[PDB]
Amino acid sequence: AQVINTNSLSLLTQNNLNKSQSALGTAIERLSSGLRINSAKDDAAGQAIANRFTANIKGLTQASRNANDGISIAQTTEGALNEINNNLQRVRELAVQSANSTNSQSDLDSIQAEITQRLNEIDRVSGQTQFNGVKVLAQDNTLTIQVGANDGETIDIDLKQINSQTLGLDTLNVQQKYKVSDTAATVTGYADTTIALDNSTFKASATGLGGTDQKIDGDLKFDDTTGKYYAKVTVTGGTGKDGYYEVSVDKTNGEVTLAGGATSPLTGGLPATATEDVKNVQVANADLTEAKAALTAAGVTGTASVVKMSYTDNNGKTIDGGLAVKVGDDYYSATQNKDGSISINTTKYTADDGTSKTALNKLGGADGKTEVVSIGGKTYAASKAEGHNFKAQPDLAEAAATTTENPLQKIDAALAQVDTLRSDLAAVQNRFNSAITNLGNTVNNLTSARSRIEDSDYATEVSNMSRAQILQQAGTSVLAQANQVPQNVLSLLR
Repeated sequence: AQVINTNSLSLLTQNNLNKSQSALGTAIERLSSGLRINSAKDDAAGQAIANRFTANIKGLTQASRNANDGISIAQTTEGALNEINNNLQRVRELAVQSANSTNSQSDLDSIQAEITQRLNEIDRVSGQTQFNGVKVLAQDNTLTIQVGANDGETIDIDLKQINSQTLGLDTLNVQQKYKVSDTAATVTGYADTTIALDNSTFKASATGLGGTDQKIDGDLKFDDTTGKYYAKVTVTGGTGKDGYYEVSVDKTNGEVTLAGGATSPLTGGLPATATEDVKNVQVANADLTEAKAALTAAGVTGTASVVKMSYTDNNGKTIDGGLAVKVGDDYYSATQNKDGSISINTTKYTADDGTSKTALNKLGGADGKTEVVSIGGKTYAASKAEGHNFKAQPDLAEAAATTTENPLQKIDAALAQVDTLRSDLAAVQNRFNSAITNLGNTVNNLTSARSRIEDSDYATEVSNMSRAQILQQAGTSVLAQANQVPQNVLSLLR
């Protein structure tokens, strides 16, 4: 007998209902996550896009940061410029004062001194102000700021290299040259050189003394008044050949030799003046060993001379200066060393076309005493060439020579350039904000849009699921009782 199936059949619909009980399960699943490709969202692709739109907002939060960064850049750059503008504005005033014939050259030099700091600070700002590494004022560059979610939908900012060169104010000078004069400065002193002394040759010429051995004891006494060399000679066996004798020095190598061939010792022995116990040869600084050597290096043909400088101004006042190695007409800024030697001053910059080089420092410039230096084919100033790596920062301008014509005109021009650029940066701040208000406006709708699509239980929805839980709960519960009955009835056959 198979009653099992007949009843089971009836129980099978019950099971179908258990499948409906299973629906409740899927329903419970719903309440967990939300919308899925299970039965609710067939258009997975559509919603995939939605998630992606949210994702786009994710990229847009980051874009908000980016654009923000852009804005920060605008304010930082515009900020840097505010400083430059102030500086320039300061210049204008100086330019106005310069046009007053009452101001002496000196006064003009003071004005210029300020103007120089001005231009210098400017340059400092130019290649030193930055934002996250990027030197904002260092070069022209159109920063494309990504604000859209697609190619082409961007907002670009404009960066421009501002500096005394581009601004064409690098050579803004309002000085007037002085009248240079010179006086022959006969410096009095001696300096030791590296020339070694070869005392071995002495006995070779001192044979004129006789005995067994003629040798100098210790060191030779240089005489700083006649350049003569003297020495103590202990001639063994030389009746009365003991004392001091004069010795010749072969300047070319140091060989020392019996001077004048004196047979008898000097009346007095050693002249007091001969105090310099030398180990190496003394040189008459007057010959400018060093000075001339350097000049030769540079290809200077003109003979050199030591002169003291004197500058005259429009009011007959004459101010004295340092030492200067005159060559025909050119004046080099030299200095006297500790012992008396005279050495030319040098710049000591860094590279011109590779390798480290050094040039001498001449006197000149817009005033007449500015230290100018010749590097390559340009004449720079001592200061500006000082440790300036020409390989990293090539393009530079030469020293100011003449008065700038139409100062005020050029000055305004420079500022015109500044503001015209500034307006852009600023403009972008508002375009950026617009984009923010644009996207921002969309964001609110978007969140909503997708929220109306994605299924979730808050108020209107939850109610349906709550009732569903208890309802269904009674489904399984009640069906359990309704199920007990049939299973019992079956075995009533008595």
